[PDB]
Amino acid sequence: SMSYTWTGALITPCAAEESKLPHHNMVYATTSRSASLRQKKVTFDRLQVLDDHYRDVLKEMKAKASTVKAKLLSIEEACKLTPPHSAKSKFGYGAKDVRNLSSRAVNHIRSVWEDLLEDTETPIDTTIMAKSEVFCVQGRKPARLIVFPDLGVRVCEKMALYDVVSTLPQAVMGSSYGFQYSPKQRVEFLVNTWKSKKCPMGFSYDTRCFDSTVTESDIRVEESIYQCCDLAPEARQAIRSLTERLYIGGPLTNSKGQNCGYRRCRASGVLTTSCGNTLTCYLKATAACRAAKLQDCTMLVNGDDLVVICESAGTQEDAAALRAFTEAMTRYSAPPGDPPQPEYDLELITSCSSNVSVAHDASGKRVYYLTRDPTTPLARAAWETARHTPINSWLGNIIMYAPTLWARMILMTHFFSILLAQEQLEKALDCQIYGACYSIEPLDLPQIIERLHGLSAFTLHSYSPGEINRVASCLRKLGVPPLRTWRHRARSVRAKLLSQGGRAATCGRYLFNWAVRTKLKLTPIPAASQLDLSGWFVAGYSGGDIYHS
Ligand SMILES: COc1ccc2c(c1)C=C1Cn3c-2c(C2CCCCC2)c2ccc(cc23)C(=O)NS(=O)(=O)N(C)CCCCN(C)C1=O
Repeated sequence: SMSYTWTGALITPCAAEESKLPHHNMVYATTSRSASLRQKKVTFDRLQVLDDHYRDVLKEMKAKASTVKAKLLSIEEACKLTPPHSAKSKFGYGAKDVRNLSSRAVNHIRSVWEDLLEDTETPIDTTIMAKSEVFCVQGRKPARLIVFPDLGVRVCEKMALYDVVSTLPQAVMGSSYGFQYSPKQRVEFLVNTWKSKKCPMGFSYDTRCFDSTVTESDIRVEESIYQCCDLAPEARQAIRSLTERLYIGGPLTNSKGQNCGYRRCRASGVLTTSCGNTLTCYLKATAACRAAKLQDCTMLVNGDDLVVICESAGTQEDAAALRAFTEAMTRYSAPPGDPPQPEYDLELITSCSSNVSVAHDASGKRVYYLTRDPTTPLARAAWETARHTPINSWLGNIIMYAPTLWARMILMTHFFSILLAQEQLEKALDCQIYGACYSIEPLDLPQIIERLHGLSAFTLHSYSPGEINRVASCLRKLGVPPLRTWRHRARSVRAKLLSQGGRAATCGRYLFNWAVRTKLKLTPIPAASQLDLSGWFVAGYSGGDIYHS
């Protein structure tokens, strides 16, 4: 079974494509012009051999799934989960019509749903497009490819599966399900799991082109888990029909409506992508841990992103065991890109593109937090400054990386400076968190941050020398002014925000307290504990077309 087959029709754009900004020669956005390069990478044969460990784990997973009772969402509910700028239907209505419950949209959606009950076999058409993502040069990344069904189908997926994909992974995987954690909760789990071992070893495992390694068997095993839920009859049939007609594979159509080929692996743009990937990664890895005889494994899975922390049995012993792990994973159809390295320092493990590092609070107590190399964040921030973007990655990065030296010194200072200069401070902006779109007001940051990271996110200091160097290195490389310039700029943004009063004075006070030396005594913000953040860190939805507001 080939992950893809191709006809020769191009992966076409549907609108003009900018590759560069209008050191800025280092930043680029991917385009359909590099799609052939990606097609080559993601196209291969999958050989899969299942063993007893795999089957044991699956049954364990299904017994936990069998506690779940999932609800069918109403049309209205599913419509309201649709992002305002979601791709329009080929049937002559758009996302705004869906959210408005326009007659044509609803009647098409109802027709798609009935067709899932009435047709159990006919492959559902999908669109394949090159994704536009910004990066900094190293070699140069080709465009990722996105594969998604029509809008009417996506609304139907929600109806059948939103509650399942939102509830089941935690039911099945418990503390291992990564998307239930805010960054502080994630860091807490990572450090506690590290501290709980007598002699800890840990590694990240990077599967090469995970979506393509996902087999038809994998996707039906996934369905077998969903089917353990108590389901409405129509939900059960829709899940079965969606599985056979969409999830396992189908025809690929370009933006010009030409047939590009055929898919027999995971679609990146379906509701079940994150959940499916998570369950599948967790299944294979847990089995592989047993095959390798890894002792007292604790794992954390976020889709295809995997970290395992375990008991060390000695250096040479662990190496041997990682190799057994990787061989088992490979048998399961998940060979690695980079071979995995055993790690005896928690900070040296990168997972969800992040590592643990340490700073100190105002009292000088150690505080663990999550950080990353800031190159991509800053590149995307630069792009977003210059060109209009719907999804503001800078706002997501400030939220998720609030405690970091770079998020605070550069990102807050820069964007608050711009918002101040355009008087667009209260203006709500979309951003993605674990794949779900969120509309957020910049002036609401300080409360959001206390509730996600604690008050210590405003008082961290005495950062790691290695973290310090990575940030300063990054700035010189990208031509960004050094931290001393950002401290001068923070002081100016701070004074202005304070003088605005209201929610601006709050931002100024809490967000830029680091910039001044005679510091202010920060104490809990009232509206922070009162903030409703339900459904924020509940599940992953990359590619699932989900909007929360
Ligand atoms: C590889 O992709 C990147 C990454 C970073 C930058 C850029 C491209 C584009 C850049 C450099 N740059 C960049 C940023 C980023 C920092 C993070 C937030 C987005 C902007 C600057 C911020 C201030 C400044 C300059 C910043 C800044 O104030 N620079 S400056 O010396 O005072 N100068 C007077 C302003 C020039 C504007 C920057 N510029 C032309 C760039 O090409």
